Order: sequence, then structure tokens, then C-alpha cells
Amino acid sequence: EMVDNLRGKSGQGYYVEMTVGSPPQTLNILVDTGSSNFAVGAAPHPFLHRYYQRQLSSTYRDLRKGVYVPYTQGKWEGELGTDLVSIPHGPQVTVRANIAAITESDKFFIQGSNWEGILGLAYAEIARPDDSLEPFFDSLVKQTHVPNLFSLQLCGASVGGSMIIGGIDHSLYTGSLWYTPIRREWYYEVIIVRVEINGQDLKMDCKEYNYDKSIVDSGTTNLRLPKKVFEAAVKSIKAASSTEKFPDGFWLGEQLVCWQAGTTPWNIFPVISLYLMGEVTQQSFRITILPQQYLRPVEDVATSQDDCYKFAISQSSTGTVMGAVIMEGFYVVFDRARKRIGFAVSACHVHDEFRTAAVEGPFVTLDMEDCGYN
Ligand SMILES: CCc1cn2c3c(cc(C(=O)N[C@@H](Cc4ccccc4)[C@H](O)CNCc4cccc(C(F)(F)F)c4)cc13)N(C)S(=O)(=O)CC2
Repeated sequence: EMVDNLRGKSGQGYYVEMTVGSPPQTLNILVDTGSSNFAVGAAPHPFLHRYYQRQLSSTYRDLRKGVYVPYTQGKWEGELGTDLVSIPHGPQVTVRANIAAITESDKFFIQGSNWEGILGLAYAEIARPDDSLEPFFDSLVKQTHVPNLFSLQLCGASVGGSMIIGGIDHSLYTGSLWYTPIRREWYYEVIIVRVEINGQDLKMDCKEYNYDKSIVDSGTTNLRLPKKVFEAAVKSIKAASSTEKFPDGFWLGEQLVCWQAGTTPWNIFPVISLYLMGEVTQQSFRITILPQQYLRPVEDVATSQDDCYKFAISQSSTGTVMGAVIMEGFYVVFDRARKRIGFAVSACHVHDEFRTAAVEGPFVTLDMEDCGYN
């Protein structure tokens, strides 16, 4: 019943069906582990197929307080209230939850996207206007018997996946689940201890990988890297792929790269390995990212004599973001109860006949350094 409860469009997030209000109003809601506010369109907008109509809900309560949330991409403002909320293809429960009713927005809603709101699944510490605004998942756990854990299987124009609330579905992964500690409960903050491209260590002090934090963020498309790390990674991927020369704009995500249909030279692009801090001192495991993940297909019938891609690795001034292109093809367990994130190869894993995405360990390092930036 919870399997295949996510849909989406490539590059535009993954969403789950929800209802708000009494009687229930059905909305599609983007699943975002990178923020902590539940917010829904609540006024007409050119890109909204539908919106929350507070006047039609008998259970709506105005909190008489406005709220503004600026993401990396897009921003919105709205009015806080509470109302009853369900998830038709999740646990059969009804929870009263905080809801920001979006009345104004800028570059938030996406033309043709199919979602009308966002579900911030991270912790209260980053909720706006402040941490007293209890996030949705906290309310769900407090009000029901749902275990304090959820798991995401994001699959690679239309895409799909599963959000399993309150548990782990073993049919969605193979091999072992490897856990990395949640360093601080605000974002889902983790620690990267090593980065390799084409098996070659980037050779930086490991704190650079976590400047100034590293997070797991289903609401962000790309792998985003601190400038120093980004520049080193791009240099190494360029070197690996030097049999072909792409315009500088491709590497900056400003331009597509296109090949005749069916002829994408996957083999010239390297595998990227991200080593995550283990649960035991100086131990780690790695997740390996194939080019089928970090070259994001851009669907466009106009260009359809070709396969065209955007480089889905980009620069960040706010730390590492392991976004959707990293999560796709892994089964990712947000084990809040035990303050850890689990990774396993998912049933929808990425692979060709030569290489496959992997989650593998353990690895040991002799270096005693804490890789946390703070
Ligand atoms: C999913 C649309 C999309 C496409 N991109 C990008 C993008 C960043 C976001 C992003 O900011 N995602 C938000 C949620 C979201 C926003 C707009 C549309 C859909 C989803 C995440 O919440 C960001 N998580 C970290 C963060 C940053 C600032 C403030 C907050 C907080 F906590 F909400 F205040 C969280 C979405 C997106 N990048 C700039 S990018 O490098 O991945 C390339 C393109």
C-alpha cells in the first residue's frame, strides 16, 4: 500500500498525495528532507492546478502569524494555521498539524510540476519563524503510534518512488544497510570523510567536504559542493572524460550536452565515491555515484533526435547538499529514533552492463582528524 506512493518529474522533486482540511482537500506535496515547514499553495497562482481553500475547512484554525521561507531556489510567504491532515497512501491516520498557507511566492512553484505544496521532514531547529513551530513528522509521531522513522526510495520525464512511513520495507533494497550518524538534529546533517573520482582521492583536508555542513536533502536536485571541492571534482571529471571536450557552460550547469539518441558515452565519465562517517571510530562506508545519476536527462521533444543532459553537480556557499541525484537508486532510511541515516542499494538501482551504484564497507582511516567543520 505504501510502495510507489511517490511521483515526480525529473529535476522537479518527488511528491506524495496528501489531504488537508475537513472535508478533505487533496493536494500533491513535495517530499523535502531539507526543510521543516509544511506549506501549501492557498491562493491562485499561474502554475497551481489547485490550492488549499481555508474557508471550506471547518477544522482550520488561524494562528494569526505570518511566515516567510527563502530556500536556495525560490521563496514564499504565508499565514500560519493548523488543520487536519492525512496521507491516503501512507499510514491510515489523521493528524492535526501546522500548515503555512502560501499567499505569495517567487520562483517556488514550477510550471507544469504537479505539486502544490511542500512537506519539510527535517527538525524543528530550522522551522520558520522559529523552533516552536512543530514540524509535521513530529506531530505525526506524537499523535499516532507511528515509529519515529521514515525511508525514501527515489527512482530515476516522469519518475516515481516510495516513502515508507514508520518503517523499512525490505523489498525496496538489496544487500546491507549502512548507517551514518546524524551529527546534529536540524537538517539531516552528516559527515563526509573522503571523496574519490575514478578511484582517485581528491586529497583535501576532510573538513573541506563539510564546510560548513553536509546534508541529505530530497528537496534539492543536484549534488551541491563547497567551491573548493566543486572545483577539484570538476577538474578530475574533466580529466577522466578528456577524450571529449565540452563547453565551460556545461560544467557550470548553464548548457546541455547532447548526443545522438542511444549513444551517450557513459564509459568516459567517472564514478564518484562519497565516503560517509561510520557508527564506529575511524570507520566509514562509501556510496558510489554513476554518471547516469549526475548527468540528469532533460526531456524535450524538440531535442529528441538526441539524448540531452544537464550536469547535476554544482557549487554551494552553504555546504554539501546530497540531493535527489545522489539519493536516487539508494534506499535511504531516516532513522530519527536512533539519530542515524541508513543507505542501501535500492530495487531501482542505477547500473549498466559494466558498473553499478554501490553501498560498501567498512573502510578504515589512520588519520584521527574530526571531519566536522564545527
Ligand atoms: C526541485 C527544484 C530544484 C531544481 N534545482 C534546485 C536547487 C535547490 C532547491 C532547494 O532550494 N530546495 C528546497 C525545497 C524546494 C525549493 C523550491 C522548489 C522545490 C523544492 C530545499 O528545502 C533546500 N534545502 C536546504 C535549505 C536551504 C535554504 C533554506 C532552507 C530552510 F530550512 F527551508 F529554510 C533549507 C530546489 C531545486 N538547486 C539550486 S540545484 O543546485 O539543485 C539545481 C536546480
